[PDB]
Amino acid sequence: GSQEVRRGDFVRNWQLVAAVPLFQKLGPAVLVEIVRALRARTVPAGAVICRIGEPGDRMFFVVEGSVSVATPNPVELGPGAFFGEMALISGEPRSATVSAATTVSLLSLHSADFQMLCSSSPEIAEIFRKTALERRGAAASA
Repeated sequence: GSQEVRRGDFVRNWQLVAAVPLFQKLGPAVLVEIVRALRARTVPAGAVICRIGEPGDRMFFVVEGSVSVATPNPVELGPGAFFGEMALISGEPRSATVSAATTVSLLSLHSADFQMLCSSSPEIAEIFRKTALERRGAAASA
């Protein structure tokens, strides 16, 4: 039926998640649950992480490898690079195609997980909304 899988990058995933700012105002139990709700997946070279204008409702973090961003310029991200916050912000469309330039490894995180913990904790919803309202208030560019 169902089964479990060990974890070695648990620490790297803890820092990856704990590295997230939107999760900086989160708790340890929430971070632990989030990390435990994270799904580690190996992305081979050529494998696309996310398509263009994806259904903003999932997060992904890079642990090892170099990912690229489909844009008007060659955007490449190294290890420890995270992305998907925007989706967790307002389920916005990626607005670009993310693919692994080589044997990269990242972990996915269904936005449902964040919504579950956000719904579970009112403080997280308040802090999340506050940051979301502040972030939405004015984007960051230039």
